[PDB]
Amino acid sequence: MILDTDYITEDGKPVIRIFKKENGEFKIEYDRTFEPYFYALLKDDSAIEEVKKITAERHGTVVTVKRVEKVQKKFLGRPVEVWKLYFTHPQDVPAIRDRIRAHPAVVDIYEYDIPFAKRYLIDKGLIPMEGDEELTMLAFAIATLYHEGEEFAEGPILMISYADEEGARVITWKNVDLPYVDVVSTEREMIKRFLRVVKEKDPDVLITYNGDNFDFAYLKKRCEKLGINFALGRDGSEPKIQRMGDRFAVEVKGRIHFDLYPVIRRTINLPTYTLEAVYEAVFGKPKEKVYAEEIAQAWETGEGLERVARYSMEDAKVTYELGKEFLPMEAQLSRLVGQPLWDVSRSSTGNLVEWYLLRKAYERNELAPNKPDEREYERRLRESYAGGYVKEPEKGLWENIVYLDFRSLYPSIIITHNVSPDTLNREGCKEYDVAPQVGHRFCKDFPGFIPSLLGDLLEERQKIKRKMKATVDPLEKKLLDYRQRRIKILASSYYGYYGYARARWYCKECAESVTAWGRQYIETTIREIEEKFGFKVLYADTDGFFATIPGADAETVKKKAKEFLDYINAKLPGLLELEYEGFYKRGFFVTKKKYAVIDEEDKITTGGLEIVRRGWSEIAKETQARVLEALLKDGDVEKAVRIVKEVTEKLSKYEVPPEKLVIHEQITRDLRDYKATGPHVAVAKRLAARGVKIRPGTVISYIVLKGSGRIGDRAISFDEFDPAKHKYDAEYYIENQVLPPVERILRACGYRKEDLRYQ
DNA sequence: AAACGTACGCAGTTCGCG
DNA sequence: CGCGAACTGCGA
Ligand SMILES: [Mg+2]
Ligand SMILES: [Mg+2]
Ligand SMILES: [Mg+2]
Repeated sequence: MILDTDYITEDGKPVIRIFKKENGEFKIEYDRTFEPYFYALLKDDSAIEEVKKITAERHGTVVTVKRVEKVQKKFLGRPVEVWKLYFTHPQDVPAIRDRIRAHPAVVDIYEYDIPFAKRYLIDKGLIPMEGDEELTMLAFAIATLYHEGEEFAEGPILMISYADEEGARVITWKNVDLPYVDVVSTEREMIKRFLRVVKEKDPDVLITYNGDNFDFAYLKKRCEKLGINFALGRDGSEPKIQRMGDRFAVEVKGRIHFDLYPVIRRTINLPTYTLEAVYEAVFGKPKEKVYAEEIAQAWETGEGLERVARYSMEDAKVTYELGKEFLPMEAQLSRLVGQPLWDVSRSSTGNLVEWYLLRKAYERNELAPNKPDEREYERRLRESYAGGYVKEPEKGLWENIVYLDFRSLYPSIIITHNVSPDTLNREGCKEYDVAPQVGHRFCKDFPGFIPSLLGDLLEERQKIKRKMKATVDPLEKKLLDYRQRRIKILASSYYGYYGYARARWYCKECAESVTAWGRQYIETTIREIEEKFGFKVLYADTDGFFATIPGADAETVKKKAKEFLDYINAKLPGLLELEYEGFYKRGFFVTKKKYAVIDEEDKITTGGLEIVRRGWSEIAKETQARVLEALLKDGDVEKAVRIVKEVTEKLSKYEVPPEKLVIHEQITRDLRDYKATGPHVAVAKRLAARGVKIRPGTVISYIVLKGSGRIGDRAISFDEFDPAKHKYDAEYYIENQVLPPVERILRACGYRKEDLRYQ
């Protein structure tokens, strides 16, 4: 099984390395024969002899064209004749390609920015993660000593914990009396012991949580200070940091560093993505969180450190368990895309589409379109198109609601109507499908490049979706649900890829065609259910809608809904299929993209509400949640009015714990690039002024105090909050935090909400 | 050296214009 | 002095 591929430079020549595990053995296969290349379209063949004399300089190396071959390929299906230019080293290509394109007889160049390792897997037809090979895994976490105003990793690592099938242990240089704790003398021994443990266990996969941005960068910095050669790799190398556009990733050569944070972030919708929230949201049991302040106090004073070591141990234990669960879903994602798990687990949805498209293009001998230059990239940003149809919600608290939606609206449209840039206005075509409103004709004679691949993706999703219900294990069922939904969004992002400014197969016409068809199909379904079946659509959004029969019983809504599905699915063509994905006792819809419904098992599902959004205090979230139960479950708005009256009373009488009045907002840039003043920006600019390190990603946890000025003037960080000297702004938390979210809810159900607050 | 799939949409905070 | 407008963060 192919784990990963890279290349090294041996005497000026690139050597591909294929890190494999076959028959329980780690293997490095070498390939000194693969040559980097890219293509060039020529005005005349005669120029090839003038082009191959073009040279360039690298880092003291004279880069020359090694070999050329004329090849016939297809560009968007139409045949084209390009010249394939070979080079010695892959870094020759970035050094020489602009000079080659600058030649007057060179129309354009192609496939010049493909990474050497990824190009190798594509051109050799190799697929990582294939085979039933079992992978050894070892998770690890670190616990550090931090103080405000300190540089990154200025203080030492206090604990290194690790966990596998043998159990979870903790290495630390203070005597903590626990059976799973190994005590050494200094931080240097603690690190060198952990390095020995990884060397002795030799795991194929190293699992972390945010190790790409914390655990590895911290270990790296501490290793340079203490002079430790952190030879984690199976080739003796140290962990290598890699820039991925905006943030950083860490690779360990020979192994797979599995950072669960990017994987979980895009697999589960959570308000926050702490390890405790993620663990509880998956396995059902809570996890205690120990913050850095209590860790520092326990270490410095020496009191209460067993609690810290148990948090460090749990950190490693639950990271290994989560890694066991989500490795299969990511291994399949690596097989589907055709790139190593390390890249697929962290890559953007954009490159997940493009890396598969590039592989399939090479299979069909399709010349890949380039990424746009600066002028075209900005032009694509300046252009947009109509999207999903959103209906203004019908006001009121409704009963006996069904939610119907398409199984995969946009991927259904792409395949059914052959939406593809190679089929767009393809002249000479016997039959086309024209999109409504936008009027783009799409050839139907041959399956388009992208539609020909979207089908297999959907067949995967339904293959996992069928195993989903057929698995009675709640854990394995929740995971297949996670995994089949990942494929749903992957296939849907193919439509969005058509509008991605950096997309090789960019097709604005394809994108707005898919949405125009989706708008026509969603409106047809709404119109049909209202005139032919007497339903009232209460809310609609892009791919689905809520509806009911006013004044009808629950049984006759379910029956007429199933009847309507038979009528509309026979009317709907191709792969378009409307689904029955829920009946709900009650529900309301406050605004576009903001709703709340409750099923027949009293389970409340919501969308777009302040409960799951950052920037609202817990006292606001908790009150809205309790108001949701009184309305959706009990149908008692007077209880909902009583709840908000109690909360506002406790706020006025200062009987609410200030821990519930903390607002969490994230800093998204350098504090200098802020055009406006805000509460969370004002605290960040004041903490940075006193020494605290603020950077893009820093969440500001603040609380608004009773004082003067704007809200930002009254806000302070919560760590600086002293209940003895500071009186929180009760009027703010009443009028600005608790009242607004429930006011809109009661107004949406048809209630004036008069005098919700206390006195 | 790759680099954020898309449009649609709400809403808190600030603050200058009639 | 209310009322958008800009800025800001993020949620099928
Ligand atoms: Mg790599
Ligand atoms: Mg655009
Ligand atoms: Mg049908």
